[PDB]
Amino acid sequence: AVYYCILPKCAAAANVAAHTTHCFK
Ligand SMILES: [Zn+2]
Repeated sequence: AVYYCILPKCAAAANVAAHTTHCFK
C-alpha cells in the first residue's frame, strides 16, 4: 500500500493503485 511507501513525492493525490506500480510495498 501507500502507508508503507518510503517516498516523499510518490503519489500526486496520495493514491496507492497508481503508486504500487513502482513501489513493491
Ligand atoms: Zn510509493
